Amino acid sequence: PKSMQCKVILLDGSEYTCDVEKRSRGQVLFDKVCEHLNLLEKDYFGLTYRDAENQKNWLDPAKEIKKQVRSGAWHFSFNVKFYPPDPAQLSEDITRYYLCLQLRDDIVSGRLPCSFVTLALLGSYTVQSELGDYDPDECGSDYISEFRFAPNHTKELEDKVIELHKSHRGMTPAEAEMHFLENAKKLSMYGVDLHHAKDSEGVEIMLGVCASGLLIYRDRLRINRFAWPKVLKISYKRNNFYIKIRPGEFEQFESTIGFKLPNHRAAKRLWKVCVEHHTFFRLL
Ligand SMILES: Cc1cccc(C(=O)N2CCC(C(N)=O)CC2)c1
Repeated sequence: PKSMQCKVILLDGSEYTCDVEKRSRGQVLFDKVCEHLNLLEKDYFGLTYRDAENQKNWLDPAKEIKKQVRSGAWHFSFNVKFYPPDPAQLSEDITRYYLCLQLRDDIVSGRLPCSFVTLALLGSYTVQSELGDYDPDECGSDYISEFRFAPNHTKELEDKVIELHKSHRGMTPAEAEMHFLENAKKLSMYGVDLHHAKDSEGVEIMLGVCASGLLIYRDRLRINRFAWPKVLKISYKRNNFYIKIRPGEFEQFESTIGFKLPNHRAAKRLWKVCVEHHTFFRLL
C-alpha cells in the first residue's frame, strides 16, 4: 500500500508531517491532524492547499487528496473554516485556543482590520495567556514583545499592550483567550471571507462570505447585505457567479444579481464556500 508524505503548517507556525495512502480522501489527513492537535470540536476547521494558480483552496474531506492537489506538493495549512459567531458557546477551551491562534494571524496579516486600541487590547490578552501576570523584570521603557500583534508595529502600540497587560493580573489563559474572542468577534470583518469580483456594470467590488450571509462591498458608502434567508439560490456558469434574492412579501418574482469573477475556478471556489457557509449556519 503506497503512502504519500503530507506536510501541514499548524496555527502556531510549526510543521506536522504524516503519511496517508495515496488514494486517501481529505478526511483521513484532517482526522490525523486533529488527533495530533487534541481537537474534538473539528466542525469549525479544515485544511487549505495552494492550487496551480497559487490560490488558497479548502481541501474537500469527501474527495481524494490527489484529485485536488493534482500536480502540486502535498503541503497544507490547518485553518478555521467556519468562525463561530459566539465563541463562548464552544464546548472546549482548546477549540477557543486554536480560534485565537487563527485570529492572531488574521490580524497580523491585515485580513482582519482593527483599531489601535483593539490591537493593543487583543495583544494584552495574548500576552496574559502566553506569559501570565505582568512582570516589570522582562519589560523596561524600551520593551518590544516577541509577539506579533499587528500588520505594522509601533513603540506606542507596544506601550499600550503593556499598559493593558498590567490590568489583567490573575487572569488564567482560558479566561484571557475568552476575553480575546469577546473583543475579536465584534470586528466588522470577523469571519468574513473576501472575494474579488466585478458587478454587472464591470465595477470592481468585493464579496464577503460569513455566518450571517453575503456582503457586497461596492464602497464604504454602499455595502449591501443579504441575510442567508434572503438568498433563494446560488450558481456559477463560466466566469460568472449568480445570487437569486427573495422578493419582498407581495412582489411576485425574485431578483438576480450577477458577478464576474477573475476566471472559472474563482467562480466555482466562491460558489462552494457560499454553499458550505449557508449549510453550516443553517444548522447552527
Ligand atoms: C449579511 C449580513 C447581515 C447582517 C449583518 C452583516 C454584517 O454586517 N456582518 C456580519 C457580522 C459581523 C460581525 N463582526 O459579527 C459584522 C459584518 C451581514
